[PDB]
Amino acid sequence: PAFIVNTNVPRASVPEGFLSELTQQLAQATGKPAQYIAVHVVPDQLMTFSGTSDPCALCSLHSIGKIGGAQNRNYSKLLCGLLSDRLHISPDRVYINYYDANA
Amino acid sequence: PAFIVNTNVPRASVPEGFLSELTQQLAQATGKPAQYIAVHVVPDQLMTFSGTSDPCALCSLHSIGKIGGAQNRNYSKLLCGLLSDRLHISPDRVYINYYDANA
Amino acid sequence: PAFIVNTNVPRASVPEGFLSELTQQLAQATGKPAQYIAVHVVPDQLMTFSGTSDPCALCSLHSIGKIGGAQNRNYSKLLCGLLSDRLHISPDRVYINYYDANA
Repeated sequence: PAFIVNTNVPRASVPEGFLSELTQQLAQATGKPAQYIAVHVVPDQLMTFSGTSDPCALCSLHSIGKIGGAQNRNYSKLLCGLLSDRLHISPDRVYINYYDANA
Repeated sequence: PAFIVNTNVPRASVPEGFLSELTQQLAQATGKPAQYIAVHVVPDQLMTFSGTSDPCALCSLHSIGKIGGAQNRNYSKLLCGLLSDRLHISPDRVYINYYDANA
Repeated sequence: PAFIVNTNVPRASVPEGFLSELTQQLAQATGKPAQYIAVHVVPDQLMTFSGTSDPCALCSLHSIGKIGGAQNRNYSKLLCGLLSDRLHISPDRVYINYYDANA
């Protein structure tokens, strides 16, 4: 699958090893080997979310299958927590859309 | 909903207050409170449109519902006009795709 | 149609004339006049692909029709080869998704 993150936090607030960590995390969460994963992080964006430009993140995960409700819940929790902790965004400001990359 | 704008106009040609204005506009147009809106503007892009790299904009609006034909018309008019006026792009060079964010 | 390319190769590794070339290529491949084509190239991205941050490219082609299997094959070959040659990415590191822009 492919995980895209669009964020208004500065490029310098992104830790060394963040793309590697996130990559390993998705590999754990999805049960897919790192070989089937792509991560794309885009910092320094001009964005408003729920009315303000406080730190936020619009993300999307694209898979070649339909994710189930339990997976959605488990992915969002894991992914929002990772993003809020490492990039310091309030959990309620990280939004994730799931797309059936082949549907 | 979420409105994404990809444009080749420079970051400095984007006015102070543009994200706030656009945000308020979408809130008016859609009847949704600013709380349910996200705007993402990406300037300085390398893009050609109808063959040239004259100023242009590729945008997409993502909603959790199907937009009707009258809404599409009303959204495009309002949104293209706002973008052409504030960012100085010819109206025929602003393209908007509508996605049913949950379909 | 619209062809989007997200790549981790530097902006300076992108040749003068690349957007014009790619544009003409899509016009040839699809049988559509340059007027119906848009190209968007985004370099300098933070991305991992199959586990590493070696040069790669995540792309998507959006059309107002369903592409057939022969077209997919023909588009991928042409497009991956163009991208690998001009931007120096290993062919197995260029991924292209096809979307029915109006479906």
